[PDB]
Amino acid sequence: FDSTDETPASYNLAVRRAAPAVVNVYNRGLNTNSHNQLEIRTLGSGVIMDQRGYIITNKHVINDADQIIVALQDGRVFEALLVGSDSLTDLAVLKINATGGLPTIPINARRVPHIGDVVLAIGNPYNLGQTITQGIISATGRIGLNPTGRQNFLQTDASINPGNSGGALVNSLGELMGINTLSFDGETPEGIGFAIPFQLATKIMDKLIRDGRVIRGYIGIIVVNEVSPDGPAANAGIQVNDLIISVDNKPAILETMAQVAEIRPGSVIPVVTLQVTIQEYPAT
Amino acid sequence: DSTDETPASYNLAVRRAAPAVVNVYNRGLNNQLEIRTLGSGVIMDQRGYIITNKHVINDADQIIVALQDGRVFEALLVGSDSLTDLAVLKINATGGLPTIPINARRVPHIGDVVLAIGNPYNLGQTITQGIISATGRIGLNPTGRQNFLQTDASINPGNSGGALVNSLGELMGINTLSFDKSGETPEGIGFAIPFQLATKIMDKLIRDGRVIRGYIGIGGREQGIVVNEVSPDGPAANAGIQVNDLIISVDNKPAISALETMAQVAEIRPGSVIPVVVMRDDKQLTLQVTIQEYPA
Amino acid sequence: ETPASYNLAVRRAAPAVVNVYNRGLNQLEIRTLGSGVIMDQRGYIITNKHVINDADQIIVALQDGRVFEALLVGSDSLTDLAVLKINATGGLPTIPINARRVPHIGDVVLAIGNPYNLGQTITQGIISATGRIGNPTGRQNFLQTDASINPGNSGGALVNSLGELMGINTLSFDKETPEGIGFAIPFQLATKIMDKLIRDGRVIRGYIGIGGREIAPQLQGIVVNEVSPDGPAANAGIQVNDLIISVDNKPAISALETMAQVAEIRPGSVIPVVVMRDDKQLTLQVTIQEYPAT
Repeated sequence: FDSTDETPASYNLAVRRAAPAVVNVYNRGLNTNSHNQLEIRTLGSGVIMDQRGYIITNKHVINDADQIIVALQDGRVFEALLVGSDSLTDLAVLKINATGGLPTIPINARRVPHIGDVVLAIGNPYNLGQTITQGIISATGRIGLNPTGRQNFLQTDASINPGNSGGALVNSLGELMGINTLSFDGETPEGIGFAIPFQLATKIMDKLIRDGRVIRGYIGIIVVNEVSPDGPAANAGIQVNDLIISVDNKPAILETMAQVAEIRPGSVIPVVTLQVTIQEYPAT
Repeated sequence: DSTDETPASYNLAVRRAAPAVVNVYNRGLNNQLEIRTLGSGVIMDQRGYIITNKHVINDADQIIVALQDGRVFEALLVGSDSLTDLAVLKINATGGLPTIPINARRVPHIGDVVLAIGNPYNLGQTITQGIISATGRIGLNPTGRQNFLQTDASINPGNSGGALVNSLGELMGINTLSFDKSGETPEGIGFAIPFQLATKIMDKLIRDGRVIRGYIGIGGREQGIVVNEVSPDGPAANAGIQVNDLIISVDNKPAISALETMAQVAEIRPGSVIPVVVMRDDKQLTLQVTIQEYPA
Repeated sequence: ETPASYNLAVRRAAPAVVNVYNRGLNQLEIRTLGSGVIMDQRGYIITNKHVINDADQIIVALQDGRVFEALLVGSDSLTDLAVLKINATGGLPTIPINARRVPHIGDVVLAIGNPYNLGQTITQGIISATGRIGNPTGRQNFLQTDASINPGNSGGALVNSLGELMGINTLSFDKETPEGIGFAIPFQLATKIMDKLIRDGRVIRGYIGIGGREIAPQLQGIVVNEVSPDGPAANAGIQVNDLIISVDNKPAISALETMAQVAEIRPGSVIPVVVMRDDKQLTLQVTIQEYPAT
């Protein structure tokens, strides 16, 4: 046989498209226990989401950093500014100030990820250097390890390790599917990892870039059991034991809270007819 | 503009097969039903016959079965086979059921892409991907001639009794065992019961409340097969076979390997009369033995 | 309608991957086992050195049933490679090899070996990275892969979907439990070392006695950090902190590229070496030695 003319099956195309835009993130801290030497306390990855130099990573990668270093595959190194974070989704946004343009992750807003889709994880596991691993989408809408939390996760069996956090999960076309965030863990679980779906990542990134934080609408309270003191809920004369069937002209069928969360603070909305003005929820 | 291109996917396989893979819940009283174990199962036919692993349903006071579509049933145990670790369940369903695509013509090849479908850690239905790594594996234990398919598709607690399928959604096997022994954390080594073998065991369980195999009362090692032990009052004992004599062939089939022979004896229906050539004192003798059913 | 499959690569390459057994008398007990690859018809086999170290007897078993006693042709601990030789009256399967093929990150690969002595196993993954060190020796230059690798895969093949040899599975990252991080020796390096081992019984390497590292972009070249005492470099008067700009009439652009060039130089050769000391170009003459024994 002669295989010189033949062509090896490969996802190199997806790699050439996406990899240049995935970065190594280093959380550096002053060792105040010793002699203030600068040490890496956490490392992870990030994704360059647009030419202006806005980068997505996990909040847990950059927590407690005294300094955040971003390294590109082309060799460039930057001090990164923390634009904002959001602990509810474990997302964070960084900004780098490169004069020269920079590569961006391919993003197809119309693409719907499907269970069974081939995916590639791109990150800096154990600081070995950028590493590409292959798996499939194993499941969708998972919510992750922690019970509830109102989180929607893609599950994947692409091998994921400390250092992958904040990095890209893409398909065979190089399109961003999600941000790798979490590995499931007497046995040791094999091939169970979680990513924030890209639709959600882009949504939170835009909010963080705009307000420096994620502003969520708040009600202050489907049967009611507790009404927050002096909250938008308490107002409009809402009662303990009160019952609600509709909100903002929608069926009260978790779904309600995701709906209210997007609602801008200041807007007024009828319920049961009690009239409530939505206000900003303070997470701290 | 990748916008008009098509992503590599195994979604097709998932759509065909996944609806037919179920969550199996083992309840044990202590007046309240409590999950003592959980695993997966595959709907084989429209009747509502389901395949799972025995270890999953062992000592279950009540067996609940849950479908991806939302329906929940209480299953009854048709039968279970200790050797192959298989068990069959029955649920009385209305409006019919989804079933696992089966192709008896399909010969699994090493290198074929496969998907494992199951309920790892009760997370919910999970799909993982790998290939067929080998076939005919004895598994973790040399004994038992398991004839497992080996795969590097990720298998975890909760995958037991669940389906392994190819890129066409066709059942390749039943996920059963993971390699966990050294220290060393083994990576990508799991075992499935091949679908052909799994079908046979099922039918024999639906027909009889058990699996009937041929017994010949012999314990031997590997050309010929030495007889280390001769089960007392067994088929071979009655035939007068002695310890330390070499067996050349059984039922007109040469005994090159001990594993293949013990597989052949199981197949022979109890009561069958067969030839058994042996070498004793450098002599050849063809005895006549009557097969009996393998003791409980 | 045919299932997606890499069986072709399996049917092409797997026959040429053998089970390798290292035995010693604690009579003969198996002290280690791994895999190996049949490279050419003459019966030369490649494997890792750490698989066949301190073997009283080396057994090689093929997938077609044949079993041989292997002769140890040579080994090289710097690259952890070793060559076996078996004598077969019948023809031998050989590993498919394409010298022109350039491995790319993202290429689908199969690992073929004998993990835990279960029998020949095939696992699937991709090429995760290239040019990976480890190992400060800087003499291994691994391909990284996520095809499941376990004890027993060592010495076995990493091939692409065409059955073409990509590399020799050598290492598993062990530093929680790391998942999907294994390393293989690239076939180009494997072949180079094989032919050398077969030819000389060992890998004959030139040596200058210097610990050096290229700088980031001042003249470019290799900075001398250490100077092995009584080594060729020390004798010729090279010092720590001078910059090597040329070695044997070739530009010193890359520490790795130069180190590969020094290795090719026959011991005893007297070569020009141009360095930078105090912004002055100096030309020193070193006599190459053979690389020190492990």
